Amino acid sequence: ECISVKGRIYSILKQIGSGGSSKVFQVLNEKKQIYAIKYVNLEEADNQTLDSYRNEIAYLNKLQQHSDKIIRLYDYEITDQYIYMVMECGNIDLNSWLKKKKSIDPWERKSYWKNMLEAVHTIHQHGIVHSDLKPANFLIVDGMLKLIDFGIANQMQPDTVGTVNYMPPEAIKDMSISPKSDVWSLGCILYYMTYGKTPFQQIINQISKLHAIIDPNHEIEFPDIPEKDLQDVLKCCLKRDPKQRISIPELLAHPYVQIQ
Ligand SMILES: COc1cc(C(=O)N2CCOCC2)ccc1Nc1nc(NC2CCCCC2)c2c(C#N)c[nH]c2n1
Repeated sequence: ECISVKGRIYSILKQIGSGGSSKVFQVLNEKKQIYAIKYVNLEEADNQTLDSYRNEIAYLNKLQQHSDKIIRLYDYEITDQYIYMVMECGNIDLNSWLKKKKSIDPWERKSYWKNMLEAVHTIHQHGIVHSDLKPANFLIVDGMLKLIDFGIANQMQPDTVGTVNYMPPEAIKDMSISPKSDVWSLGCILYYMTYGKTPFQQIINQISKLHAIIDPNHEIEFPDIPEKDLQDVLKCCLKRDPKQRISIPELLAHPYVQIQ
């Protein structure tokens, strides 16, 4: 199996992921260099689905000028039937990597944290609130974390369901949402990265897992730990009132990010 894209040919190693009309492949260029290739079959997709993807490509194209914690987009080809995006290939996504791990280097957790803050900070500066952040949105490449999805396009699942653990409260209470909402979801990823579980992984019953998230008089537990700065970061990310929740520019000024 192969794929030509704006001139070049690529051997399809394997298929990383699926979703709707999309597929992601690990591939090699003619020079045994490795890459990822996203394929969208446009054959039918409502002009909402269509415009979703055009918006992703544009932002991905603009944003990578501003931060190397966004995935690279090396080249692309668009027509009425298909899309091909040639991107830098990750070693793996945070979600899969997390679930294999338990030995979680604290120096590495800290560094992945700044990684995610820079990425999300970058999209916030160009007016995007992802508002569905989760570990599967981050790729480990070069011992670094890089954001992939921007929340605009249909995200994908791995290939051999997804969660609600990372939902911000004001997301729920909104069905009768700011940059603050990504702060929540980043908190859940850090919480998970420190305590080895997300806040409400507890409640396995979804229709009420949601309750806990919405509920003020329901306390998330914060076991004391050596890094109490890290404890404090989780404490200010996971505040249910977005107005009282810490901002990204504040997070980048917090001792946990800035000392040692
Ligand atoms: C070596 O390659 C990868 C392997 C794995 C992996 O270990 N497994 C096993 C478990 O099941 C999933 C695959 C994960 C991500 C890899 N690298 C990668 N993945 C990308 N997308 C996937 C991310 C996560 C969900 C499915 C799509 C994109 C992308 C886009 N879009 C641009 N560059 C990308 N690089």
